[PDB]
Amino acid sequence: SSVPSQKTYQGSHGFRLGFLHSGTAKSVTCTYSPALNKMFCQLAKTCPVQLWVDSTPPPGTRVRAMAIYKQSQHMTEVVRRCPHHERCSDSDGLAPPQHLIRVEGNLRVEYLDDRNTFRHSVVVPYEPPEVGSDCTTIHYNYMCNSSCMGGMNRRPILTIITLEDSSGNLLGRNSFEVRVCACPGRDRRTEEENLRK
Ligand SMILES: [Zn+2]
Repeated sequence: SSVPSQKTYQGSHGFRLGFLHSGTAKSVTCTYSPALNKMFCQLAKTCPVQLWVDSTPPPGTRVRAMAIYKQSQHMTEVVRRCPHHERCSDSDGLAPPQHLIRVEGNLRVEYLDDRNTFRHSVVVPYEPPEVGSDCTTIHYNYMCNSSCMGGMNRRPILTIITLEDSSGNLLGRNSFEVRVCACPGRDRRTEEENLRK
C-alpha cells in the first residue's frame, strides 16, 4: 500500500500533541519518552494522548490515528494484528478484530478499512477542551505486542495523528513512535540509557 505521510504539519490551527509525565517504574503501563518521541505501553492498556491547538478548528473536524511501520523496508506493509490475537475474540463490540489501534471511552468512534489502500485507522470527532482544561485527551489502546508473530514481528511502528476536515482534507499532522511490550518502564529506561551512554 502507498505510504501515508508522517511529516509533522502543525497547520493553521497549531496542532500539537502532549503526553503525561511518567516515569520508568517497572509497574508502569504507559510511559512516554520525550527524548525518543516514543510511547512505551502494554497491550490493551490506556494510552492517553493530548490534542493541543492554538485556534479551535471548525465544526466537523475529526482526529484520525493510524499506525505505519517506521523502517523504510516495511513502510509499504499495512500494520495489522497478528492472526492469533485477531481470532482471540476480544472486541469491544465496535472495533474490528484485526485493528491494532482502538479508542476507548468515546461514543462516536469510527473504524476505517481503507477501500483502496487497505490501511486501518480509527477516527473520532474533534471536541474542544471543556471548561478548565486546555487540551483534549484521547485514550488509545494497542492490541498486539511489538513482538507478535504474524503481526508487527518486532518491527517498530509510528502512530500518525491527523487533524482532518469532515472530507479527509489535512489540517494538521503529528506522530510518535510506539513500542508495545510487557514492561514499558524497563524498556524505556534501557532505550534511554542506551541513547545517553
Ligand atoms: Zn498479537
